[PDB]
Amino acid sequence: KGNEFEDYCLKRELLMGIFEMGWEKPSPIQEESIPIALSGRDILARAKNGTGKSGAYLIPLLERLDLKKDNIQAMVIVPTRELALQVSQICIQVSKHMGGAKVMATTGGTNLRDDIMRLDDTVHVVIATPGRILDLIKKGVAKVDHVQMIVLDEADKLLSQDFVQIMEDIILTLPKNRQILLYSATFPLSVQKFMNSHLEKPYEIN
Ligand SMILES: [Zn+2]
Repeated sequence: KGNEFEDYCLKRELLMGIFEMGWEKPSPIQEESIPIALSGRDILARAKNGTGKSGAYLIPLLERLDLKKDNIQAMVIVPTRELALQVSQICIQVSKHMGGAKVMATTGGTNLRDDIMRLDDTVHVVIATPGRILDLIKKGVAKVDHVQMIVLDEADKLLSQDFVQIMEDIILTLPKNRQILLYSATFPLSVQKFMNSHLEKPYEIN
């Protein structure tokens, strides 16, 4: 076994959401990564650009949430507002039966003012573009002292010269031992460096 969703120790309410996406059986990326991410181990995974592997990290991300705590517990970083919305919609659909999971997308698109206000209400999962979330963190609006997991989706684009420093600053505000799941089409030096610096005994997937 190990190629079926119910073989991964997932909440029944979460399984319902998964299947309602049309995901009957786990893809190879979800099969290899879900059990490992669930165990808490850092991951570096090769995957094509797009929302293809969204489920691979959204499922363990959602499974780990404790909806009894109203603090932001997970973060997903993406390079564009477009991907942020696609991933957020999927996340909202998959967690629809979990009983109150709150997702929030915040990027250069949505005006800052409204997002500040929105962060006054409970938010469990923040999906965002580099600059916007760093801004919200520095302003003290996005409290991330409970972030237990952070995902870098398209790490090569997020670690380009224009964002690398912003990513570095983000990581610095999170709890020291936060779980890091990294997904990227390519593994340039910039990704290798960031990985050596912050990931702990990461499980790799080519
Ligand atoms: Zn339903």
